[PDB]
Amino acid sequence: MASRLLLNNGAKMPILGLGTWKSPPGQVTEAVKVAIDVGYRHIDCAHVYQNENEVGVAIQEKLREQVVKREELFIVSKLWCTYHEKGLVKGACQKTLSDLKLDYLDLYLIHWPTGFKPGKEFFPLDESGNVVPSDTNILDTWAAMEELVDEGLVKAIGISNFNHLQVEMILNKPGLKYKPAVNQIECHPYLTQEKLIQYCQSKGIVVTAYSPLGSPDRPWAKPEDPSLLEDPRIKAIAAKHNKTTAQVLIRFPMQRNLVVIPKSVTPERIAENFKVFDFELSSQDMTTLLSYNRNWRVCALLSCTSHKDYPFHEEF
Ligand SMILES: NC(=O)c1ccc[n+]([C@@H]2O[C@H](COP(=O)([O-])OP(=O)(O)OC[C@H]3O[C@@H](n4cnc5c(N)ncnc54)[C@H](OP(=O)(O)O)[C@@H]3O)[C@@H](O)[C@H]2O)c1
Ligand SMILES: O=C(O)COc1cc(F)ccc1C(=S)NCc1ccc(Br)cc1F
Repeated sequence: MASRLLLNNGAKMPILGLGTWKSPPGQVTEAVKVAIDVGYRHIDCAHVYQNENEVGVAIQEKLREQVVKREELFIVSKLWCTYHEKGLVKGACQKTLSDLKLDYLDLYLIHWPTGFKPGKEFFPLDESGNVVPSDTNILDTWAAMEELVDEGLVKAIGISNFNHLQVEMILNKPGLKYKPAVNQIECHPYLTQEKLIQYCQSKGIVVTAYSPLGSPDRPWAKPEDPSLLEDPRIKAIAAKHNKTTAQVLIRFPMQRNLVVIPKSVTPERIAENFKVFDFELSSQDMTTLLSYNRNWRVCALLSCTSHKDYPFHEEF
């Protein structure tokens, strides 16, 4: 199929990108270099991952080497929860731009819908371990994001981990100037997100699927959690196509018209994950993979469940 999807701003976003959460600073530079060489043109970043400077070094080297031109790359970062206050949004964006060594971002996302107390700590906690919320509401944060488009810092703005009521709040904002281009959410065969995806797609919002392999390096993994990569039913579908299970898990969201951003720092796996354009899962394989849904979420956090804007109390 097409390798890019059209956003509501007229820009084309590559459907496969490289994730960078948990990529150590001493390895992410090489990872990104190898990815660009092999053909990736979309990199998913965030300030909170604490490695944007090192991503930036990789991007600059490949621009300087003339392997790629800036306009061919699609670089995404995210506004952290401690910067939801209207006056802090621009500064947070500029810090990211400085670390990545760029003069504009292609897409800037609100990372989570919940605002936290501003400060140096990414997760400010109270004396009993609850996250300290800020009194900012998401509509005011959105207005600040829209000003970054007008100022030329970012080409498109979007959201991440927003449920459908939270998306609706933005779409019904008085004076809405730029609709969200993308909603980046957790999506894989154990959390298929049919309802939320259909909602978003109906509204012309592109969905990006994160943790498509089930994030087996997540820091809070437990020894007897489910493993997608070792699910024997998925292994059988892979075997039938002579692909790896990872390749099947990456191709899956592509055929649902989603963008997908697997993470790897391993050069062989970076190349393997890119070889997904030469095969098709059947309708039958797609429906079967959808049937494996268990509403199991990698990305959730108990310390934040008391926040009024925590997204996962809703059905979708
Ligand atoms: N918006 C948000 O809230 C949100 C939250 C979570 C994730 N994200 C984004 O989504 C990206 C992807 O999600 P994720 O990092 O949670 O995990 P993921 O991409 O589902 O899985 C990463 C794990 O899979 C391993 N892996 C990669 N390709 C493989 C292959 N071909 N065979 C076997 N193992 C393979 C990686 O190993 P190696 O690295 O050792 O090779 C790593 O341990 C993140 O990096 C981040 O950019 C955004
Ligand atoms: O968030 C990422 O992209 C990947 O995850 C993270 C990435 C980081 F670099 C630091 C913490 C997280 C965590 S703990 N994310 C879980 C989480 C954070 C805030 C809220 Br509201 C709910 C929630 F579930």
